[PDB]
Amino acid sequence: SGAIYVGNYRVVNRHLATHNDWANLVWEDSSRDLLVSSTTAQGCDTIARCDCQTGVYYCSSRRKHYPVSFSKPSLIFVEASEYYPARYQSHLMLAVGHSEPGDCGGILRCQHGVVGIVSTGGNGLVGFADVRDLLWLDEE
Ligand SMILES: [Zn+2]
Repeated sequence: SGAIYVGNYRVVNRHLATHNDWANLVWEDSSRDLLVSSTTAQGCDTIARCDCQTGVYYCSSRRKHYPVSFSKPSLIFVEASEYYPARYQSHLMLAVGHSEPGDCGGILRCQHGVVGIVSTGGNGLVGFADVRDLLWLDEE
């Protein structure tokens, strides 16, 4: 589990979105596994605006933050998980690391702020849903 709180936005994995998230929906995209809902309270997370490929992510299944190199946000074939079939997922970045379903929502951060959240796992890779192209999170 986990979310990003930026401005009056809450960013979660689409597959973990709550009724309240859907009842306050701003934007959602199944192909990215992202959903954004509106918040009453100001969030303080800063979204990275950069093309970093090194950062640190939180892995709830190990109670650890791991430094990782990660790939460029891309359209990748993801094998079936407990929450999605085998499919193509867009705006996805991979690293070598541990990721189990419960780890979805863990933050990947770089020197510029939050890069994205854990979205995929398996076969020794961790996949992150990028948010750095969502420039509107910074405004409105
Ligand atoms: Zn960065």
